[PDB]
Formats: sequence, C-alpha cells, structure tokens
Amino acid sequence: TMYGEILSPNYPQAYPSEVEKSWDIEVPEGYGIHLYFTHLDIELSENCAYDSVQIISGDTEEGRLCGQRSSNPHSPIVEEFQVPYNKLQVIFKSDFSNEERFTGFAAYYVATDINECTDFVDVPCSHFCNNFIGGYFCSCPPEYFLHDDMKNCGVN
Amino acid sequence: EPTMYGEILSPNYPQAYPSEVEKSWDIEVPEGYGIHLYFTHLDIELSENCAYDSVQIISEEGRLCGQRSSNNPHSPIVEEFQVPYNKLQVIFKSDFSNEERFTGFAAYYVATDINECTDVDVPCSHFCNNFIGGYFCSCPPEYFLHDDMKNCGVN
Ligand SMILES: [Ca+2]
Ligand SMILES: [Ca+2]
Ligand SMILES: [Mg+2]
Ligand SMILES: [Mg+2]
Repeated sequence: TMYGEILSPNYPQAYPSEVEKSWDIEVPEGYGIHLYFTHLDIELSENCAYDSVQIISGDTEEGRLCGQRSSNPHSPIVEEFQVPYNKLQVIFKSDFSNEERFTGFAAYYVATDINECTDFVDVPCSHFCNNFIGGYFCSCPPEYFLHDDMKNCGVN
Repeated sequence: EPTMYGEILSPNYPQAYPSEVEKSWDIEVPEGYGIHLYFTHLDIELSENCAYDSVQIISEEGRLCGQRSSNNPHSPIVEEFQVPYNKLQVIFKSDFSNEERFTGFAAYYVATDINECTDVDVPCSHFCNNFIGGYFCSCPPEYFLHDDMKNCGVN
C-alpha cells in the first residue's frame, strides 16, 4: 500500500488484558516507510517489559514504546520512525489486567520514495542519474547511448 | 498518457536542429502530482528575451535559449522548473537558418507529489495526512471519520 492505519485492539477505548497482536506493513519496492504514532497511552513499566508497542524492521527492533505521551501544537505526532525498508512489523502486548484502562495507540504509515541517486555511497549510473517516484533511470551525455545494463553509457 | 517521468529531446538531437521548424510536446503526470522539468543540455541560438530560436515552457512558465552546460557529473541541470500542476507544454522553435549548427536541448521531467495538506482550503476537519499521490483525513481519539471521508464526529 502507499499508506495505512494501525490501531490497538479496542482503540480508542481501553485495550484488552493479556493479549498480543501483530501487524505486518508492506509498501512497494522503491519506497521506504514513515511510521508515526498519533496516540500513545500504554501502562508505563521499566524498559516497557510489560505492556508495550514494538516496531521491528527484521530481527531488529527499531523501537519499543510505552507510557503516556502527547505531542508540537501543530502536529499530533508523538513518536515517529523513518525506515529505508519496504516492510515493517508492529507488535502490541498487554500483560495482566488493564485496571487503569489505558487506551493503547494509533499509528499511521506512508510510503516514502527512495532516492536511488543520492541515498547511497555510489551513484547507480556511470553518468546521469534521474530519480523518480518508485524508481530511477540513468541517462547519458549527447552522442552517447545507454548500454543494455541500463547503467553504463558508451559511444559508437 | 499520464506518466511518472519522461525525456524530451530537440528535433535531430544530438545533432544540429533543423532550420525553420516548430515542435511541441505535451507532458502529463497523474492527478495528485506536480512536475519537475529540468534541462541537461542547452545549445540554442542566443537572442535577447529569446525572441528567435527558443524553448518555451507553458502551463508561460519560462523561455530559454543560448548555450550553457553543467560540470555536475551525475546531475547536470542548467535550467529547471517546478510546477504544482499535472500538465505542461514544451514548445521548441527554430527560425531562419541554423548556420551555427546549434544542437538544441535535452530535458527530463518527473512527477512530484503534491502535499494537499499544506497547499489554502483545508481538506480535513481535523488531521490531514499527506501521502504519495493523495492524502487522507483522520480524527482525534473517540471521534470517527464520517462517510464523506473528511469530517470527524461523535455519536
Ligand atoms: Ca526513487
Ligand atoms: Ca499527496
Ligand atoms: Mg498491563
Ligand atoms: Mg534562428
């Protein structure tokens, strides 16, 4: 998708006790993901060991959140992540009884274009790199032609 | 028809353009996008206010002529335009004889996302969320989005 919404179970009301829920997010190849939380109302615990919302990018934990926090008066964002990959996983955990009636979280994500020409160490073209939304293409100086590898330019 | 990018080359490029010719190109990207048009090669007759040979960009966004180049190795841009519309017209004109054998131009265009949230008839009652190609509205907790997809309410 190019965008989506992720809401904790029962949101905007108190989340269920003793539950674990997972969501997988995927955008097209050629894009990264901007994930932003607009509501965070989770029981606070040391190192968020009990209730929590985790953001995973592989086997790698990108973030782990708990507690209550609000926003910047002109933006509802309370926490956000920008990742260079097109897949991400979010996991929500509620441990024991939710007696204080915490309401969970709300997050949104949007696909972001990867700039293949500038985001990395080397330019993927011998000569001119042209970034566009979803991909990129190489081009050449006048009187040059692009080889079949769609990367290198040559002359006859 | 609508494309996300493209190339525009003067007639006979990369060799000398013909004498006495006029050519036009219609650029179109999808709704929800603007256009970034950039020139990587400019070798046209020089005249004041480009009254003779010229490349005109119309939505007049600009008019170019003369000869100029860039030493930027991977992103040569001698002239560029960014328009918030999804259609543009480019017109190349060559008048009289091209005795100096000028070689014209090379340009590329790419669609750019329009951020509907920041550009000023607010499209959402509460929160606007921009994304590539569109935008969506959202609501504060305990408020629901009406079926019109723009206004939030409560029961
Ligand atoms: Ca790209
Ligand atoms: Ca948009
Ligand atoms: Mg708990
Ligand atoms: Mg002339």
